[PDB]
Amino acid sequence: APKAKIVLVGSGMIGGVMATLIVQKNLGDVVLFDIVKNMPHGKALDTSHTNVMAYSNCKVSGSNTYDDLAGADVVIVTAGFTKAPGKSDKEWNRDDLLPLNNKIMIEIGGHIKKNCPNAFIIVVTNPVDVMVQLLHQHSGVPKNKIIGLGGVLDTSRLKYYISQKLNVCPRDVNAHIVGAHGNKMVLLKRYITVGGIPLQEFINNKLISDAELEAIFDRTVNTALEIVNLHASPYVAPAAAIIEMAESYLKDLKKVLICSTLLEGQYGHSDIFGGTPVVLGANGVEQVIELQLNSEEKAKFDEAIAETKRMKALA
Amino acid sequence: APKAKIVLVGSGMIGGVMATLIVQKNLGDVVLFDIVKNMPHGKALDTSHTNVMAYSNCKVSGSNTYDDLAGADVVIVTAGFTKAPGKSDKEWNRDDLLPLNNKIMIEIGGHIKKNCPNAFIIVVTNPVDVMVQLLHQHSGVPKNKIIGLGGVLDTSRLKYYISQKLNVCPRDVNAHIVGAHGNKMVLLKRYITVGGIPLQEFINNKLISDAELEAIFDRTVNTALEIVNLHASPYVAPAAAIIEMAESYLKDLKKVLICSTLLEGQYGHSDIFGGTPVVLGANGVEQVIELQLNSEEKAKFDEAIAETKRMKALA
Amino acid sequence: APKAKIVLVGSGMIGGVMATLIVQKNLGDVVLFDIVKNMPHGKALDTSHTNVMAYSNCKVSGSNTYDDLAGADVVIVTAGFTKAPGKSDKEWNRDDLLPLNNKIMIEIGGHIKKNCPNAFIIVVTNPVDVMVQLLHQHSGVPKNKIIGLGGVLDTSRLKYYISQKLNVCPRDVNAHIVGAHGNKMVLLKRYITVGGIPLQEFINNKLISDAELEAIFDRTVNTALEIVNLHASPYVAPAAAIIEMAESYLKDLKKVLICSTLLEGQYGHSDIFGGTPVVLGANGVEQVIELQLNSEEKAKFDEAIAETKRMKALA
Amino acid sequence: APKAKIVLVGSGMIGGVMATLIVQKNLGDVVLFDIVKNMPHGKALDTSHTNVMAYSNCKVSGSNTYDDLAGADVVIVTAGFTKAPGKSDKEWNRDDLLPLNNKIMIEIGGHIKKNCPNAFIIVVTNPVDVMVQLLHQHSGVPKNKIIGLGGVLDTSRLKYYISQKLNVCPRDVNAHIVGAHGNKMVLLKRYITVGGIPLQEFINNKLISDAELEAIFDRTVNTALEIVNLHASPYVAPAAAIIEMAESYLKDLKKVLICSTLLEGQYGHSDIFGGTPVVLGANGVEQVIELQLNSEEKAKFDEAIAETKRMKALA
Ligand SMILES: NC(=O)C1=CN([C@@H]2O[C@H](COP(=O)(O)OP(=O)(O)OC[C@H]3O[C@@H](n4cnc5c(N)ncnc54)[C@H](O)[C@@H]3O)[C@@H](O)[C@H]2O)C=CC1
Ligand SMILES: NC(=O)C1=CN([C@@H]2O[C@H](COP(=O)(O)OP(=O)(O)OC[C@H]3O[C@@H](n4cnc5c(N)ncnc54)[C@H](O)[C@@H]3O)[C@@H](O)[C@H]2O)C=CC1
Ligand SMILES: NC(=O)C1=CN([C@@H]2O[C@H](COP(=O)(O)OP(=O)(O)OC[C@H]3O[C@@H](n4cnc5c(N)ncnc54)[C@H](O)[C@@H]3O)[C@@H](O)[C@H]2O)C=CC1
Ligand SMILES: NC(=O)C1=CN([C@@H]2O[C@H](COP(=O)(O)OP(=O)(O)OC[C@H]3O[C@@H](n4cnc5c(N)ncnc54)[C@H](O)[C@@H]3O)[C@@H](O)[C@H]2O)C=CC1
Ligand SMILES: O=C(O)c1conc1O
Ligand SMILES: O=C(O)c1conc1O
Ligand SMILES: O=C(O)c1conc1O
Ligand SMILES: O=C(O)c1conc1O
Repeated sequence: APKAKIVLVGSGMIGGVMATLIVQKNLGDVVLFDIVKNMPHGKALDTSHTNVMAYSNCKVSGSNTYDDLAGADVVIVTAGFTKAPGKSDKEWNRDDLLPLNNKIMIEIGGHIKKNCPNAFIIVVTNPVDVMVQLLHQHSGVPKNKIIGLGGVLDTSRLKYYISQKLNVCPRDVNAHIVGAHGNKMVLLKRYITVGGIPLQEFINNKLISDAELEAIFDRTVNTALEIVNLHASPYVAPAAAIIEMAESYLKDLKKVLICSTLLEGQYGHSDIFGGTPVVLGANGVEQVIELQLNSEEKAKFDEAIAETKRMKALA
Repeated sequence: APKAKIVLVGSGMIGGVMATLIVQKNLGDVVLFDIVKNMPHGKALDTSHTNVMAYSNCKVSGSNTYDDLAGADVVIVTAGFTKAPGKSDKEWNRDDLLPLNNKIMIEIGGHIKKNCPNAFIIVVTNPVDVMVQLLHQHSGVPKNKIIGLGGVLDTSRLKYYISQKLNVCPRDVNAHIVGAHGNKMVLLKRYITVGGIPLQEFINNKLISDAELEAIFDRTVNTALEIVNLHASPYVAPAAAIIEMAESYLKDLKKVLICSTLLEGQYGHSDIFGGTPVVLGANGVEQVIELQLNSEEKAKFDEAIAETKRMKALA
Repeated sequence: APKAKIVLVGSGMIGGVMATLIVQKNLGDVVLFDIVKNMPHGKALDTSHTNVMAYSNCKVSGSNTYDDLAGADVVIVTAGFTKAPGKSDKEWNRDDLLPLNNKIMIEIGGHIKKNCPNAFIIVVTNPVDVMVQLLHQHSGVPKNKIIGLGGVLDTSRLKYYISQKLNVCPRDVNAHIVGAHGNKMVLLKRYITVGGIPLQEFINNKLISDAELEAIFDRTVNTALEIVNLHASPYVAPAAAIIEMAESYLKDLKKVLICSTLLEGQYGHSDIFGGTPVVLGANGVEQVIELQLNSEEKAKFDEAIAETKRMKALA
Repeated sequence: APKAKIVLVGSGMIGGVMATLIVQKNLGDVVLFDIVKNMPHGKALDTSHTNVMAYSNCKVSGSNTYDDLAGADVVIVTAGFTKAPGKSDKEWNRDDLLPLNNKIMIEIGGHIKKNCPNAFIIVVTNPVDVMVQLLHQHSGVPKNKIIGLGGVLDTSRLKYYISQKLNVCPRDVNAHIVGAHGNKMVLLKRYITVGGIPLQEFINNKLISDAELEAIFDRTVNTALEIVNLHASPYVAPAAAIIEMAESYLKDLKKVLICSTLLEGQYGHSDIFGGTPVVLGANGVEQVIELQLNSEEKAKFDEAIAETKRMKALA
């Protein structure tokens, strides 16, 4: 009334799961855009039939034309590469995707500016904290209308691994990972809760040890690598994390979700994007929340921002 | 496969909303039992038609016969009175319901013992922390198979009021109220979080003040009174809280939910029921969680248990 | 984005269930309006707390002021009486509600015209086929923006009773009841299907007999009477039927649902409202579907319209 | 209570979407089994993290060991090949998959018989009407405990294409395709309804023509080919169709769904599996529904069964 229009700029693995979940949730009409001929039309057709099983009514259409961005309410950008040519799975690193994806953001930004300047934008392409700011600058959208994927996905892993050890519902574990999405991500032990209760209480009771937590932290940071080596660059959880973000915006839920956003003095940083809890609703990024970090935690945050800055320079 | 059987012992205001929500969620077959002739059959019939609108397949039937408890998987007890004869709305107090509801629990316990000794039991009738233990003793069920409603409902109010002030999604506020359901309920300021973040951070930032919180605490304790005076003994939120508990059991969610349970040394107390976080799954009460309270917080907990003990003596 | 505003003009039994279901489905902000002081504020408060259990974010507020209609996207009218003073339960008839509810529609129509002329309106108050046209004329809204409750509720009963006999999922039975909501409702045996298959096939196979169907038809027509005598004027299924209608409009589902709508030559009738399948989406009543009735079926339809005309004259 | 165990025998494209949808719906614990080393463990890990976003609690684990079938409640078989080596996309035919998949069913049947003889089985591998009977014979399960995918998927396409032309909710179109899943599938024009109304009424009103329907029928039969040529052997709708079937069994919905089942005289056929409407609930295939086909329709059904028989002979 009237349905939102959601344009998926990139119709690969993450794009396909996102289209599926949108139909399941009846969130809006979908366009699967890509540079590859024919493929998005085929995925769209397959996905469109699920409206019957789902009791939904969302159109799903394919596109090879940039001007189909016209009228978009939400734009989700996964366009680019997942690995660098020559690299083995063992040496997979998000940093190596910098030279491959830079110009793709510039091109997409020009089309957004021309076709849908009032859309809400979610950037996924890696390295995400660099790419999101590049797209912000080239699309011209307000700072409250663009974010990057990172923390919702990283914390889903940390939350899940802890919930399995303690035998509680996964969503009952809450946790914060900040700064950047990548190997310098900052995992904040002090801000973990289980059922709203400080995790330290469960450590005091010998229900989970400090050593067990250290191993879970290392597993969290290396999850994408672990999967890439067993199967492929992950796509199912990434997709689910992006849809939780888009849903909060579309339905005005005002959920607190950790995403990459423009910093204007928080943590001592300006003129750069970084991961922090934000509130997402009808007005986009409605609130940027600054965690009251200690000096040891701030020092790790600074390390993460330094890495985004280094790659920003090379783009 | 095969559907669970859920017997609502009491088919009044809370019973009706529970039957409605069960059909909405397709949770199982429902029996609305009551001593009043004809009424439960009428409510059951009305409710049964919603299977069509809901795409569900749950039977809903009325009953005036105790032996329909046979085969029950979950039994939810709301039977009793909501106010004491002679009392004005202004002097409404849960304690005054003690003489009115005592024998009703004994009678129901004998029927459970005979008809469905392996069922999971949820007690609602007031004063709840007294009635639940009375039913435990007369039904003979194991301590992991019976709980009382309190904390899920009380914290929903505290969580909601804070979420409105801060403009975030209601379920993003987490909070703990313990000891007993009633005027001595213990509201734990130290264990409030917003998006997993300590509420004290939002107080430090002047987003919510200490004085505003004190007013919200008083409102929480007096909510039932506030509504009773405007309309009636509350029924919609109570119903929703009970169904969240029953759902966690039926689907093995393992949610951490604050409920009245048998204490065996936690907080220094034994041989009595009191409100504390528990884990609810396929095996019933799978874990009893003891909050590591300070001495000031323990002193308030002791006051709440003393009140349950006082009424236990008068029953 | 931004949430719809849904004003419930009337906060009694049906109003309360509607507010509950809206929060469960996260459909929009709710206003419970009524002439009774204090009561809607109490129901609103109780209902608002369920946002926590439901993972929703819908405001629920009470009102005793007509100008709170300002900005409404959907208006649902249940205001009026459910029984006539002096009548016994046994002699309960919707026709007797004509003198009691006539002026209430005129008053509400003037407030809609002034405050929210672009809202979508659903009328429930009895006798519904008369009241809906009265409100259409006094509110000034376009014919595609107002409908009355009838067929979704009446067919839910017929569909349910047949599904129980044949042991299939309730929503798998489809059926049509047309003309008017009341004792002259027209039940169309020829248009019943089970799993998309003509019901006559199941009759040929002795899975259900013609005599069994006649008894089910009589039960359908007399359901409200059956419940009224056991309990009260029904409210849970009515509420669920209204929300299915409002949901189809809000989410642009384009469901085919039988409702009371302005006839402009269909079935040979003009200048009156009557029950027929319609398509509900973003544009309101998007299509009015005319069943290709035979002469025997048309004769019954004519009887139903004659009754609406008779009462229209007495209003 | 306790959760169902669902073993996906085959962890390729359809297996991955099924695991995702199971977690979304909280249907049960999942095992992704496959002969490929490492891959199912990687997909399982990725998928497991979505429990957080979904508010679910389903384990998802990978397997390369047949004995992990032990304790299975539902077994879903997609193991095999999707295309024949040497064939171009243009000459893709399900019949060519007969020599490639025959022994795989025999092997899996022996493991089911040994490990989970009381499980409910859904067969997907092509040619499906042949493979399902082969697995029935080698697994030893009762005829009410095994079915094949076909009609739910084929009719989703027909239902969807018609709903787009008429502009109504997709699930409001009902339709029957029977006999076999493949190029001889039987599309029954006489059994199409829209909102429970005979499609012929919409043809009489010039809302859709006979010629338009012929083109939609041809598109339905050739959909898999259309997609295969644009992208790949379809996987998203197939997955959704299988989960609707498994869900009806697990939750005792008793939905009428068209599937491949053992015929014992229906349509004049015995000792073979073929597509027809069935009722799926707690007891498996609870009812086999025989459509009262005319002689022209029966002649097409006979053509479809002849093809299954021909390939059965070559296996
Ligand atoms: N930020 C995060 O937490 C995560 C980020 N990522 C990143 O997301 C991206 C997508 O991953 P997948 O979907 O698995 O990759 P994928 O390779 O399956 O899909 C990417 C698609 O982009 C298309 N493409 C290239 N240029 C385009 C253009 N100009 N316009 C539209 N489409 C274009 C390609 O043809 C391809 O279909 C990668 O860069 C990955 O590193 C992935 C997971 C998580
Ligand atoms: N524990 C908690 O957080 C809360 C507890 N309560 C308590 O729940 C109870 C129910 O409240 P409502 O449903 O609003 O009251 P209600 O008065 O509308 O319904 C109670 C029903 O119990 C029936 N009943 C009496 N004896 C019975 C018996 N032997 N077997 C079966 N039914 C019997 C009555 O006829 C009546 O229909 C009250 O005691 C209330 O104080 C209410 C809200 C919250
Ligand atoms: N069309 C249908 O298929 C059905 C129609 N109905 C009709 O719906 C109506 C409502 O039924 P219930 O909710 O059970 O009745 P109810 O009596 O519980 O509630 C009606 C409310 O309207 C209020 N009211 C009176 N004048 C008003 C005004 N000017 N503005 C706002 N509120 C006003 C009353 O104070 C009362 O709270 C009845 O007329 C009933 O006959 C009921 C069921 C089905
Ligand atoms: N019945 C129907 O309506 C439809 C049937 N189909 C059929 O479903 C099958 C699966 O299709 P997709 O998932 O797209 O194919 P896919 O090729 O992506 O996956 C099949 C998987 O089976 C595995 N496999 C081989 N032998 C196995 C064994 N002994 N045990 C366990 N796994 C084994 C392979 O390694 C592969 O991962 C195909 O035969 C296809 O033709 C596909 C769609 C619809
Ligand atoms: O973290 C992940 O899962 C990722 C997969 O591809 N790029 C990533 O960053
Ligand atoms: O807290 C409430 O809402 C209650 C209503 O009736 N008894 C109660 O305890
Ligand atoms: O049909 C029903 O259920 C009704 C209840 O109150 N008025 C009605 O028409
Ligand atoms: O019908 C389809 O979609 C199919 C895909 O792979 N085999 C099939 O039969």
